[PDB]
Amino acid sequence: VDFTGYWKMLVNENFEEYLRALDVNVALRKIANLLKPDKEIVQDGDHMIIRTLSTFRNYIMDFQVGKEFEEDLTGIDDRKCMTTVSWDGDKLQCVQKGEKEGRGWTQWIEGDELHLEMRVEGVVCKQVFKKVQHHHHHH
Ligand SMILES: CC1=C(/C=C/C(C)=C/C=C/C(C)=C/CO)C(C)(C)CCC1
Repeated sequence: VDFTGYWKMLVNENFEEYLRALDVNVALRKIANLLKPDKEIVQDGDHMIIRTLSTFRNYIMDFQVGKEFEEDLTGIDDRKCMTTVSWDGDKLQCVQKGEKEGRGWTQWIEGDELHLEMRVEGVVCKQVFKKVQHHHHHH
């Protein structure tokens, strides 16, 4: 699988409960729930960049698959985790070790869809994005 591309959000299921389990404050949850971020992904060998792009703020991941790293979640819940993203067949599995139990996510492709299941403390949020071709500049 190659995740490289630009992807536009189609659905975002149960995001409020995911953010509440991360202790994101009420005012920021109100803002965040309205956002429909894009994903811009570049898979360059095992060097993976996943840019979560929104009109409010972006969240940038930039890591090596298979190598644990210190993930700085400033702008989300302002925690840090020891995070590992690994291949599991055609799926990408992420474990975010830290204060919250069961924190991580799974990402995969079906057809023209990027599927992303985010988890923390037994809460499940499911996002689906559609592959798109009209690009625009971002930071
Ligand atoms: C709460 C919050 C946000 C949440 C971002 C999230 C939850 C990003 C998850 C990224 C993953 C799981 C990438 C793998 O594709 C953004 C920054 C949009 C805007 C500010 C408030």
